[PDB]
Amino acid sequence: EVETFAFQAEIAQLMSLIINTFYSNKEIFLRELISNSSDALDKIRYESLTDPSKLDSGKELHINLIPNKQDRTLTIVDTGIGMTKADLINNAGTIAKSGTKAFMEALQAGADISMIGQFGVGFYSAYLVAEKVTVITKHNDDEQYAWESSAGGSFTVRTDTGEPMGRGTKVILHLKEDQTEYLEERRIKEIVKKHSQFIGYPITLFVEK
Amino acid sequence: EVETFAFQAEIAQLMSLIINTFYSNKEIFLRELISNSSDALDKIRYESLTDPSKLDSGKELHINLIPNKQDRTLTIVDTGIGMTKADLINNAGTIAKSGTKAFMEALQAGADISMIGQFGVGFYSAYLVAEKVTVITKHNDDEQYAWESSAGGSFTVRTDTGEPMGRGTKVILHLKEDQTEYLEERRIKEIVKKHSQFIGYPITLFVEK
Ligand SMILES: O=c1[nH]nc(-c2cc(Br)c(O)cc2O)n1-c1ccccc1F
Ligand SMILES: O=c1[nH]nc(-c2cc(Br)c(O)cc2O)n1-c1ccccc1F
Repeated sequence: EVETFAFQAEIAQLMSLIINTFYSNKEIFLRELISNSSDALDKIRYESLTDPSKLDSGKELHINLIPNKQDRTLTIVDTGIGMTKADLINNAGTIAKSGTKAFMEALQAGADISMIGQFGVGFYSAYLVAEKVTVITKHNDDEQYAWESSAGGSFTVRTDTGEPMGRGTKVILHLKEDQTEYLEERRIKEIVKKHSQFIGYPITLFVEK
Repeated sequence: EVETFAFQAEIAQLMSLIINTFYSNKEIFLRELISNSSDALDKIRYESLTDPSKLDSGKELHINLIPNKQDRTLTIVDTGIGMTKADLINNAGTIAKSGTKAFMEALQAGADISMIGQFGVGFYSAYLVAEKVTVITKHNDDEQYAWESSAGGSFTVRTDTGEPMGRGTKVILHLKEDQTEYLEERRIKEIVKKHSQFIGYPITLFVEK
């Protein structure tokens, strides 16, 4: 049922760096996840031009931001192309090994953490605000899977028999106790306006209560 | 045999806007092309994680900048994934319609031309400095093709008979007479340092002669 995998040494080092480096501009995690969501939506939209049946799993191409103060979670949902089990095992669809190597070299040369997305490892900026990240995903060519990691050098992959999503990716951020500002409506609106104003897909910020 | 194609209407409008709008900050074209090269390199790097044989066409993942004052050309070469004939043609079709339309709307609302890359049409910033653009490309699943356009609403596609490149994309900018500063070593170095200082792949600026 649950398979446990060790992260390669470079990715584990990047995750420890993201967690342990003092860096106040944490809000960039949201631009990074929305950017990944936009890329995944572009991929399914492209594939649908030659094969319209690729949208049988859902025609709407959108991004939803779901805060939950009770669970202390911020969920980013997209109806993009999704990820296969193999993509999840490939460090949640990243070029994590070569990307980390190049990003560490850039940091040593004076680059800042906000440039993480240029190295194909933008997803890991989620650990600036989350103690645990759960990735629920459904690709047309595979079953629905749940990827999960609290860092610490390992991640798990299991088949998600739960609520079917049709197609796409759900990123569930289990926020650190001191990062609850990212659950507030006015904070999320401010970040979206600042860093993701020209995203080519509708972004819906859900209300609570 | 040369095939002639019409640009998607919105791209033809964007190209005329890029060519006719007064905009002094032309140097941003380099950042956009290097960004495209970086994305294409990410794609081949990702694909090789599951299939290492995808690097049989070349293991080195890099970007080369080649100025030629004699030919008045600036060439951007990458060893990325490359483009098939279908991609090469269809990139200028219906897929680019929304991003182009959204960019032209953003411009009407006060956005500036330098934001082109946020709309997935950064390639067309090449027409800020070039009177003609030639794109030589080689994808693992197809033959080598040459795309070309001097704008005016059409582009051509033909099989390339010149140097086979193994794998990747070559963007040849036939510079406007008044844009020859982009052939000078100190100008290219200054632009790379300013806009593309921390790319995930090595950038080599070739010396002339
Ligand atoms: O493809 C695909 N599918 N899905 C996906 C995702 C992921 C993530 Br981490 C997130 O957050 C979201 C999403 O949507 N994708 C991608 C994109 C971009 C990059 C890389 C990759 F993997
Ligand atoms: O994929 C692929 N392959 N190749 C390519 C290219 C292009 C261009 Br325009 C340039 O300049 C460069 C390169 O390299 N690609 C891409 C990227 C980005 C975007 C879109 C697309 F198509």
